[PDB]
Amino acid sequence: GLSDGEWQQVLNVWGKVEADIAGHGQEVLIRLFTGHPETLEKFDKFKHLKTEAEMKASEDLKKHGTVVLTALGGILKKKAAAEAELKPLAQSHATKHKIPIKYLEFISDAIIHVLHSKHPGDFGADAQGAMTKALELFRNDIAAKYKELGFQG
Amino acid sequence: GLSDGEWQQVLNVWGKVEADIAGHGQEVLIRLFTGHPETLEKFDKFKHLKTEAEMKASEDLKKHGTVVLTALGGILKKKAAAEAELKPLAQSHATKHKIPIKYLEFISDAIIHVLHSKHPGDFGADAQGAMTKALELFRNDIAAKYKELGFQG
Ligand code: HEM
Ligand code: HEM
Repeated sequence: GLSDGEWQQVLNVWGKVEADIAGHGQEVLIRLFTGHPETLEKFDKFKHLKTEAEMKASEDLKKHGTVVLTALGGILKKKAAAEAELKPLAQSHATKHKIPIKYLEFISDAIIHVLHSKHPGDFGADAQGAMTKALELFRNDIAAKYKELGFQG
Repeated sequence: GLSDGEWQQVLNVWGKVEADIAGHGQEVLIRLFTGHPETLEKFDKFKHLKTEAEMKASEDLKKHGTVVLTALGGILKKKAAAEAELKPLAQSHATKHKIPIKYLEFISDAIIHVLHSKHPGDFGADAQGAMTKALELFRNDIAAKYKELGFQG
């Protein structure tokens, strides 16, 4: 995992990418296609390009580079936000409170029960299965962070 | 993980929790502490709480329930958002474009390369390391989705 400052670093440098996304996207695809020409075969629009000069002149390749870095930007920003919610919890519950994963399971079961009890009409089998999985993913994500922090169980 | 359908069911029920969060939080903690007294032992600040009546009368247990469910809501909402960005990309790159993980490694290195070339003074070792790690997590996250989809990346 990344630390808090490392995630902010990622976001800061993506700010610079977005300030000139056309140029960044061009240079990234050109670096890819020249360093690793076998990757060009995947692109039915680009594979005919042979030289870096041709790649720089391609309007299609510039557009795609922007598509790619836009999508990656969103992925990174939303991953960082998710980790910003999870990390503080993992940190306190591993280091100060010392809460085993099993106990997170117990509270998960309690949540599921209270939901089913209070909202039987809106928390049928499909919903209940979805929440079960969501809380399991949450526990697995916390467990991994625990391990990094030197807290096992 | 979950589908977008399953994340929607999760987020929909969570709106009903938010509607009446204090009661939900109280009932979750009481269910937990009553089923699992060992969990109550972890709350040195709730050691005065011996019976259901006392738990129900506690200012601070009610406030804590709300803190817990508000934090979990944020974790779930931001996790769902992160997944909703990553899943479509994994899906197309697995099923349609058939992009090996190795090629995702190549573009990752290209990104790092271009960032260093364009921001030589700003993108030093520590920032490069942060970005290296974030792209590795991105690739691992894709890989996990590839497997769900039956694609060998
Ligand atoms: C950072 C990594 C990547 C991101 C964020 C990214 C993103 C995207 C996006 C947003 C699209 C358009 C929508 C879609 O089909 O999903 C796309 C299309 C595509 N991607 Fe990727 N991609 C990445 C890596 C790769 C790599 C390494 C390859 C091949 C070596 C590749 C091959 C393709 C192909 C062939 C298309 C369809 C292009 C077209 O016909 O217009 N992608 N990519
Ligand atoms: C869904 C699971 C959980 C969430 C979202 C959660 C959230 C929180 C939050 C937001 C705080 C306040 C800030 C902090 O210290 O990190 C907190 C404190 C705390 N939590 Fe949790 N928690 C969860 C599960 C548990 C479980 C299962 C236990 C114990 C068995 C536990 C024990 C504690 C303790 C002891 C504190 C400190 C209370 C104090 O003395 O003020 N947590 N938790």
